[PDB]
Amino acid sequence: FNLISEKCDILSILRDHPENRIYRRKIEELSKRFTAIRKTKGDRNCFYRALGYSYLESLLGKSREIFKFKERVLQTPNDLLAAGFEEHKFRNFFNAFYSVVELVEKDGSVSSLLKVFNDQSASDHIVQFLRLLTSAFIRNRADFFRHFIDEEMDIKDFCTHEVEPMATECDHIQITALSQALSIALQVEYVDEMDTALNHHVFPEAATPSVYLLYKTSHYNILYA
Ligand SMILES: *CC(=O)/N=C/c1cccc(C)c1
Repeated sequence: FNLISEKCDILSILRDHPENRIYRRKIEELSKRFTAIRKTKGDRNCFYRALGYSYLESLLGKSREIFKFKERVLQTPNDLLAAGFEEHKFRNFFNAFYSVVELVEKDGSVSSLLKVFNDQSASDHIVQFLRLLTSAFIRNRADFFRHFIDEEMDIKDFCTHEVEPMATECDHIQITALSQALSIALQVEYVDEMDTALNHHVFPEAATPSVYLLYKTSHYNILYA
């Protein structure tokens, strides 16, 4: 469990910030709203790895939701081709993601899903797929991302440098794009060391979330309501 941990009590993370007044205050407050947490490895891939695991875990046992998600995943090669990716170069990453979705369907256990996401090979193939799909979704909607995020940004250079490569950190744009690319509603809780309110953002703004993440010390951990 070196990439994604077993479930722990929320208050177990006090030990990560000993004798810290603001972090203790915010973690106590978080414990009033959430019951458990899983930690992720801080290797620069933790957003993709956390969102992929938590969303697929939320599908377990839900036969209609699995059928609809599989139908969307089967169309994602068309998003990659429209953005200029070549089939022979994405094949191994697409096949790894489709495999873990079939595991959710066929096996249906937390234990089997957690083993794939802790297998360095399978887990990194899944992360690389999710990074290629994020890049494709932004590229194919460049005018949207310029209109609503930043009129001045260079979209192709940003995807090349800050989305595709393994270990590159995320900002709001990658979070919004992968949410939209896979129709995943997620809520991010923010815990920093400023004397401010514990607060959160929902992607998309509308939505009822499937996934809750904690963003703290540049790391995304998984929360349970
Ligand atoms: C999500 C992820 O992998 N974060 C890695 C990280 C942690 C701590 C400090 C930095 C810059 C990164």
